[PDB]
Amino acid sequence: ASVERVYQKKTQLEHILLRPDTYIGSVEPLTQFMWVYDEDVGMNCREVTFVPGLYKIFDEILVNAADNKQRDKNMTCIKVSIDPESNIISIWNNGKGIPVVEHKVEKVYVPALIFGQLLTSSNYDDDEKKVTGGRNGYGAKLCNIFSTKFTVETACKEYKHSFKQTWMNNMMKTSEAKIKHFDGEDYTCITFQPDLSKFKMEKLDKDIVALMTRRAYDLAGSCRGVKVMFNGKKLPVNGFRSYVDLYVKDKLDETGVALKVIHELANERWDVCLTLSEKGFQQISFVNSIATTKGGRHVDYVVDQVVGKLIEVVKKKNKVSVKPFQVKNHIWVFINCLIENPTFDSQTKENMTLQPKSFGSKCQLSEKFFKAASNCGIVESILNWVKF
Amino acid sequence: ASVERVYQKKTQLEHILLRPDTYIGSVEPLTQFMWVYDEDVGMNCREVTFVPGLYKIFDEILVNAADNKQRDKNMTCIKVSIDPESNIISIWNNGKGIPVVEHKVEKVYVPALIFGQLLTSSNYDDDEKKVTGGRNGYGAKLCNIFSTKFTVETACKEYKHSFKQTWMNNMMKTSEAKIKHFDGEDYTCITFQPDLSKFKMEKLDKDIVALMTRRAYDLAGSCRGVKVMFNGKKLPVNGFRSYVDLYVKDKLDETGVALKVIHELANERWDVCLTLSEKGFQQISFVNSIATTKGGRHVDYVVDQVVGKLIEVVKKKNKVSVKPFQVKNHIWVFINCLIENPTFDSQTKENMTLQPKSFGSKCQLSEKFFKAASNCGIVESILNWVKF
Ligand SMILES: CCCc1cc(=O)oc2c(C(=O)N3CCCc4ccccc43)c(OCCN3CCN(C)CC3)ccc12
Ligand SMILES: CCCc1cc(=O)oc2c(C(=O)N3CCCc4ccccc43)c(OCCN3CCN(C)CC3)ccc12
Ligand SMILES: Nc1ncnc2c1ncn2[C@@H]1O[C@H](COP(=O)(O)OP(=O)(O)NP(=O)(O)O)[C@@H](O)[C@H]1O
Ligand SMILES: Nc1ncnc2c1ncn2[C@@H]1O[C@H](COP(=O)(O)OP(=O)(O)NP(=O)(O)O)[C@@H](O)[C@H]1O
Ligand SMILES: [Mg+2]
Ligand SMILES: [Mg+2]
Repeated sequence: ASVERVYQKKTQLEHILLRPDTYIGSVEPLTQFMWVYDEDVGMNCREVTFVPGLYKIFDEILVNAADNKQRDKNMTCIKVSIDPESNIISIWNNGKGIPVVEHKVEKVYVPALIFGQLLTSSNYDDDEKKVTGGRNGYGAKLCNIFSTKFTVETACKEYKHSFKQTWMNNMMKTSEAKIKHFDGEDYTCITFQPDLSKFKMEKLDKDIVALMTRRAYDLAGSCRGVKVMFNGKKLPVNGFRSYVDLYVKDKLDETGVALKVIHELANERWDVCLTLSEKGFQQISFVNSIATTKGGRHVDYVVDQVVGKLIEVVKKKNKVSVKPFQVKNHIWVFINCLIENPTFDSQTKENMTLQPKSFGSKCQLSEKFFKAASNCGIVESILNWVKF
Repeated sequence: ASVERVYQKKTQLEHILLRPDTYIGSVEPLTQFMWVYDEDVGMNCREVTFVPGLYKIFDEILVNAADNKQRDKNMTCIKVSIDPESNIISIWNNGKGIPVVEHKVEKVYVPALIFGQLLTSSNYDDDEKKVTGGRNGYGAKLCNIFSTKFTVETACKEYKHSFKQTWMNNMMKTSEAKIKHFDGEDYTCITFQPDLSKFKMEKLDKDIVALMTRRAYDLAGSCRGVKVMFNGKKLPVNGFRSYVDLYVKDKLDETGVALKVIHELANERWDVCLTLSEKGFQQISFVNSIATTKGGRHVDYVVDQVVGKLIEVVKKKNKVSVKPFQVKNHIWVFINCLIENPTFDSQTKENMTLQPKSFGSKCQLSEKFFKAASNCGIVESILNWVKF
């Protein structure tokens, strides 16, 4: 092999297709137990087989829609549509559209810049302490790159125009945008056909659809003040507590007693529910409407408080040494939080790494919450084990 | 705020400094319990305060040295030097140097291309099934960018020349390389002064030095056939079992009985040790000499086999329902493996996501290993709990 064959340079766009894993996650199938929203049983925990990268390109567009609530607090609605037969996904939101105007530095229309060029974002000035999920300037381009067709439609009354542009063939082909007079209610709609060949798939199957559907339920629970519709029907979830009920309202512990679920909205930025786990530590958490499926410092921050107080309670009845990991082993925690300028160790944002001192707010759970936590069966489970 | 202030485009080099977390991990301090190699006590588990990104720029250069064993199986030695007072770290390796010749496409010297330009690698052709840790073409440039001074010295008898070039100021300044006749034993030496201001540090303190030192011990344990020296002294670790002994040889269980440690070299590519954990599930694992500190599919692959067999053993004595997570709760596993073309969800490579069918080898543990595993106290701990 010559020097030029061994030592190679790639462009950024080449690198994304060659090394998708750090951008969107694995492009190969994964089987694991997780929660999905199925057509027959609704929310349930089962083995699911799906391609992470396909989940993530959908998630990037969904979180971008949620992020628009920060740009326009008057936004009220996100509508998600998935048609497996035609292979078309659309995510629509109201509130302010994107300025339909030429960027005076980049010399292209703003929507074309931020959907068609890498490393473009409204989230690069961190002196603005924002609680958007967007941070890196990649997500929408990654969806475009992994789509055979990707259409951006946006209408912005302030600029008196609507914009529609379509990319094809993994963001490699496009054509002139359609610009028209607009004076109505603003919106943005992203419509895409995922490139299933990139994921070794023939069709959007039941498992990936059930996962994407569950993300829409997540958003109904996590994004305050935004209603979510899925395939033309409003999701009947009106806040985080009602979302948590989808997991725990009909569940019993192993002794046949209903799970006792405790809740506190500590402040606008921290919503916490807690109950007993009999399957080891479990957390369901969102940072800025991102599902932090590997957790992070926000989970540790909440859990450590509970663990500390419950250790105190057990100690007043253990006259041996009960260890924090043993207490955490019995906790199922649900957290919805808003973090200023969060950091993550990957574009997929599964693990939120920002230290609590930088969150921009605190979650100081009340003594009433801690007393309630001491009554949800965790203390009993620890004490019963102190006999062994 | 105008359109041009809100919507911004960044260059790749700008993006790395603005968003370091997905490239090198957090640039803010972290405190956590982990294993380090201290000057007073050697290997020990304690709270450590360190900046992950600084650990990682060192790790990138260390794993690059280990990777040279794949390019030249005759390599025998890596030498690591850390001087906190002068702020100089050097990592030297023998075996083949890098070709000191002009790349005919990029029109620069090969070492200058692959240490001074982003997205450059010898690991971009995946039809070669390699067991190097390098995959993405970033690591060495990331160290350069996060260094106030970064020097590459390499000597390659085949090309009859040595090369020395220095970059300064976060890879923003350099000068003409020094090219000289060379006809001796090949080597490469990377010498850098980390930009501590990027990590809000004044000096390489005891904690970061103890972590970097431990990585050198890891390499002595993980990289077959390569001796490691640290500050001029050979590390007395001669293979993976002797490395594992640093953790477990002097440890007792809570009843005062020495931990029973079982071992199998299943084949050249899989080395496994196992013992009892009393602190919840624990794994220490390496993929291609990378410390996979969040685990991955290689850990699950090994652990699931053990868990399955131990469930069988318990069942022959539990005449209630013992769950896999309960068995895993008692496992401390150590794994050193070589995986073809591994994938990870981040440049920091903490979590290896490649599915087992793609590993290029299997680890089928023997019935003798499983019998030994049934005698290391895990089964006893599970059964004792079956009484409760
Ligand atoms: C690569 C993508 C991985 C992933 C994507 C995704 O969307 O959800 C995931 C969820 C999950 O379903 N949820 C539900 C709500 C969103 C959320 C936020 C944080 C944590 C979890 C979740 C998940 O749950 C595992 C549940 N355990 C399974 C068995 N175990 C014993 C106990 C429970 C594991 C991975 C994912
Ligand atoms: C951001 C960087 C994080 C990190 C970097 C690094 O180098 O090592 C780490 C290790 C660690 O020391 N080792 C030792 C050898 C290399 C290795 C490979 C896989 C897993 C672990 C490790 C670590 O251990 C936690 C040990 N538990 C702590 C308490 N707990 C109850 C039980 C034990 C946690 C994080 C890191
Ligand atoms: N639905 C939307 N409504 C309004 N603006 C949007 C919408 N979707 C995307 N944008 C804009 O397009 C930009 C680019 O989106 P994207 O590529 O996802 O980057 P990001 O969200 O800023 N960061 P990240 O998702 O972490 O890579 C965003 O910064 C927003 O300004
Ligand atoms: N010590 C070394 N000896 C020989 N070649 C080296 C050495 N260090 C680096 N290289 C070469 O320099 C290239 C660039 O290194 P690097 O930037 O770390 O990328 P990588 O190791 O290929 N992939 P990654 O580390 O995953 O970003 C490697 O691909 C090797 O060809
Ligand atoms: Mg985004
Ligand atoms: Mg490398």
